[PDB]
Amino acid sequence: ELAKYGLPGVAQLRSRESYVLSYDPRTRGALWVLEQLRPERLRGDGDRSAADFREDDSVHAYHRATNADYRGSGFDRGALAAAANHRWSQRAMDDTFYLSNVAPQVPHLNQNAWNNLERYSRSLTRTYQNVYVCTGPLFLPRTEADGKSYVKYQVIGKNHVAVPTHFFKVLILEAAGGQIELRSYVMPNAPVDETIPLERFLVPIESIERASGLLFVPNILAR
Amino acid sequence: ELAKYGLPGVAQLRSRESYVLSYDPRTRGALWVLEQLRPEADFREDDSVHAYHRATNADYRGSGFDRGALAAAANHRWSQRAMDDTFYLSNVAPQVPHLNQNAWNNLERYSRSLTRTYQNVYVCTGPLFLPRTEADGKSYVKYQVIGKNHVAVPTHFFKVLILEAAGGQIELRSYVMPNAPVDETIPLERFLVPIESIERASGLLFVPNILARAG
Ligand SMILES: [Mg+2]
Ligand SMILES: [Mg+2]
Repeated sequence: ELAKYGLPGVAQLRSRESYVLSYDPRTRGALWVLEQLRPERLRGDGDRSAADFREDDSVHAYHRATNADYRGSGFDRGALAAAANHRWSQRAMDDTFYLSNVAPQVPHLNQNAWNNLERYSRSLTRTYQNVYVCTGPLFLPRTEADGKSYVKYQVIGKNHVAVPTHFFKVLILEAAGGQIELRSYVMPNAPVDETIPLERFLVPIESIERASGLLFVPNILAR
Repeated sequence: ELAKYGLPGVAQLRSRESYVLSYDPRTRGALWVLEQLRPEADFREDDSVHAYHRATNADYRGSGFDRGALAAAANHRWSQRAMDDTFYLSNVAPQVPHLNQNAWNNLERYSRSLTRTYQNVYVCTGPLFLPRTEADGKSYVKYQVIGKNHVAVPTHFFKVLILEAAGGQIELRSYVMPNAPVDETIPLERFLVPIESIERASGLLFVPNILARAG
């Protein structure tokens, strides 16, 4: 019936203590990572980073990023579900150090503008009933001098781990009386001036949905 | 429950009369298409795909690429409905015209001829996006996207033949061709590659019910 020998590839969801992700074996990185932030989550007893980055043995070795892929690349191991979101448990924080939760990030971005966006996201748990965060890579085309449009991204290491051109982050913010808002950001995988205000990187959710292949607003509007 | 507001992206399988496929909404193209070759329309956009992520005829028009069907129309003469389903653009990738009409057409005809010889013939076809090293020493994936909807142009295509011989023995024959004007006098056997190289590059693991493959 064509399934006799099984199908050649299906969605790879991974549920960890601190997040759920969907994994793309072609790029060797997550398609998206989903977290729920709340205030009890952000205060410690996790907050030992005595965790090291670890390859994800639940991913077939053909399609698995390793620490050796990153070494000498010039890229940081940039965690999509952030370690500091998950001080509420050591297991929760350790799970953020799986390389399936990680993408090659320009070090300036990882340390400054993206870190600021992560801190801002946590600060909103003081305001909203619930804060959900969906984070992931983008591979965005550009028009080159021949007039044609191309996607171009570096791959690093023997395992050809894809370097995203950009990153997105979608915030779902729950306030009282059933209010639901969506705020969504894109930054380039590049040094980003840390003194640029974060709301300059707001984009409409439709542009992220079109570019990423994902759908956000139908699921949320369904409640 | 983390997944309160659903999940932003799932596997997208589509069953048709003539094939099963898995659809990648980021590239706006199939990840793989699976069909059975048995001895015994115009192109339409696929309304089962969200419009944000759906290739259209306008995406191909004036692009210089042919609408290359992954499951080939000539595989599914056994039914009007089966052949019609090959003209959904979800079954289609941008193909260099010369490739579509000559060497990849010959590969498709050759695959059909194996139904003479084997008890069953299944075929898994799809795109590849293969990196290359540039003058700066670094390796890049680079591919054209065409149309308003940015339909990805594969750098290569793969075809895996799953050949069922006597005794239930399964033989795997794996081919890759560049998305380029391939010299059609080159014997098809020159495009054979080890299936592991396709699995590594594509993210796919073929025939996973075969826990221990032939030899
Ligand atoms: Mg981080
Ligand atoms: Mg056709």
